[PDB]
Amino acid sequence: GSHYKQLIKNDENITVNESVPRGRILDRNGKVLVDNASKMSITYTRNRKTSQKEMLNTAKKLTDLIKMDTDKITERDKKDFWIQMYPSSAKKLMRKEQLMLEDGSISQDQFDTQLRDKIGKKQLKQLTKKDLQVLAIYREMNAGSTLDPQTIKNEDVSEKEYAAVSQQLSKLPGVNTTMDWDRKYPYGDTLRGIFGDVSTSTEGIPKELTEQYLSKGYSRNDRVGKSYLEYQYEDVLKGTKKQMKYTTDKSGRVISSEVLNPGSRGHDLQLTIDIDLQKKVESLLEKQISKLRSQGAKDMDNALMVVQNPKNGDILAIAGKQIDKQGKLKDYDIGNFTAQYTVGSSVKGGTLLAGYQNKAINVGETMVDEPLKFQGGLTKRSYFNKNGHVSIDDKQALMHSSNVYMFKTALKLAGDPYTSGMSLPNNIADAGRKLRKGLNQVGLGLKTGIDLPNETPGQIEPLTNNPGNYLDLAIGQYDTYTPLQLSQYVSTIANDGYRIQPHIGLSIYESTNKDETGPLKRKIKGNVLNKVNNSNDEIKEVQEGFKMAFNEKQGTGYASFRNTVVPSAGKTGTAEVFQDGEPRVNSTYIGYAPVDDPKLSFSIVYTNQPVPPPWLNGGDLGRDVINYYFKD
Ligand SMILES: *[B@@]1([O])O[C]([C]C([O])=O)[C][C][C]1[N]C(=O)[C]C1=[C][C]=[C]S1
Repeated sequence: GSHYKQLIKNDENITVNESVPRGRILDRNGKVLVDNASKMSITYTRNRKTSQKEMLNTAKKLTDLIKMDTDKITERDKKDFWIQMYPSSAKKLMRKEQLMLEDGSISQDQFDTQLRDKIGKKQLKQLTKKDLQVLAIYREMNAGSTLDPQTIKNEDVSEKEYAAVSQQLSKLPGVNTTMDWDRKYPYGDTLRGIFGDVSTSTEGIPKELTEQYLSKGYSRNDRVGKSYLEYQYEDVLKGTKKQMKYTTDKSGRVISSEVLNPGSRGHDLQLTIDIDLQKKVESLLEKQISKLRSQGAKDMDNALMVVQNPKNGDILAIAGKQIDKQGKLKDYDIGNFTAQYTVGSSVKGGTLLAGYQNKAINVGETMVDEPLKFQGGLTKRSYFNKNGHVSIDDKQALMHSSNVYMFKTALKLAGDPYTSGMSLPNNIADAGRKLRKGLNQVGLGLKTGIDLPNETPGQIEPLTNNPGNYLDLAIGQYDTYTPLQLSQYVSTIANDGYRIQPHIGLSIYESTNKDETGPLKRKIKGNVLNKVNNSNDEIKEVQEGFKMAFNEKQGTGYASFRNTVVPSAGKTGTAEVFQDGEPRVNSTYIGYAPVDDPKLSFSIVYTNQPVPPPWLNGGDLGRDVINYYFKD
């Protein structure tokens, strides 16, 4: 499978480079996710004046060494072929016409057309099974001449056939055999969008990526990582090419051979993914989509989940689906970090941390949740309390998913505490920057740092004199976020305030031998990006409100998470959106388990569900993943 790629001249002095096999990709338990697999091809090269009877002779020899698919053979192909495969039938068919041809009263053109008009009946069935074999090869030998090689067979080329033909090339003029490698995916479709692609050799480095690869010393012939993991880890996964140096003279006779580099296969790359958890998450996700649809959510068009270990940033599973109006799924795993959404009230843990650290509120502070009234009659209120007046804690605000507690926190942060009928503060630029700065510290609004390309930080619009948008930022209805940000954020809460870089790469192996990992070269770490600027009592208050959300009867997540096999904690969000002018919501869930020493965290995003008066319980997906992961 080793193509050349380079032949570098100098002092009558040639240097040739031979390609090497690409590293494998393994899950966290060593299971092979991305392998190499050999592909063989039989090719033909058509010369200046290589006759038709010669191509028929080479092809007949090939039928002894290979077996062919007899599709592709058009009826034109068979009719022509039939002419040689018995001339004195064709001659018996055109007694009269051959005499006119010789008289010069018809042309060869007219004669040919009329002959191929003259059979299809019982005497085209004269083609024996081996005839169709020779013709299946003949038809590919004529495809468009000049020394451009046409392929005779690509799929299903066996090793018996490759060998029999390779050792016969001196008797098979124009014929050739090639050995090439392609990526093999033992687990099928799972995670193919995250793995990415390598260029198809006929491609070489794609134009979009050219120059960037040439600036590293590669060639336009080289096969390279095109996207996502293959691209991200391209230079650990690529081998070191075998490089020979030759010194010739006069006419070219080599007098000294040099082995600059023997060559080595690429390093194996081990991921944080647990492929069995990944398959289980994917299966629960499809069951949850289908269950949500049968409950009315037939416009829901995305469903995404990230699963991490919050202590080290490891991405244990990452899955997404796009859903059409009939509930057919398309794989959309990369949407967890390339797509951004309005996530709603699940951000409110971050809002409180931002309030504490600017001393806008104190841990444990109570405020009255009630409809707020502003100048001119504009109102704002909490969903759970549209008409009443309730005194609540910061952690009860999280349990209930209070809007008004966060509005009041935002107004205190803007140096303008709520009073009934007030006009909203005119300039909130400095408050907005402080609120975004607080949210940024848990992962809401910056790139999380995932070791994959094309991560977005979400949509971040100006905060100057739009106090309405500013209050909306405090409840999750302004800036947009990715599911991976939600997961980084809940992980920060779960691990006592350390914001960690998510990573799907876990380690790199110094791989030398075929199908053997080798010794460990390098660990891929989730670096601590920052600790939140908050005291331990502030972090624990948010933890406690998250636990009450999942475990108290009034918590928005009680119905889904109160009976998880280990105690779980988290936060829900429901945000109003619109599709073709119809009211919808996004539903979002973050959480972690066990409460006491969390080893699992997740986020879930569904888009364009119906607006609840009927509350769907899409968090059951998180319940189910928790119950599976802590089964034993
Ligand atoms: B918030 O995003 O989410 C809360 C409910 C939850 O945690 O799932 C309610 C208040 C906030 N959402 C809204 O104010 C807008 C709503 C859309 C559908 C019901 S409320």
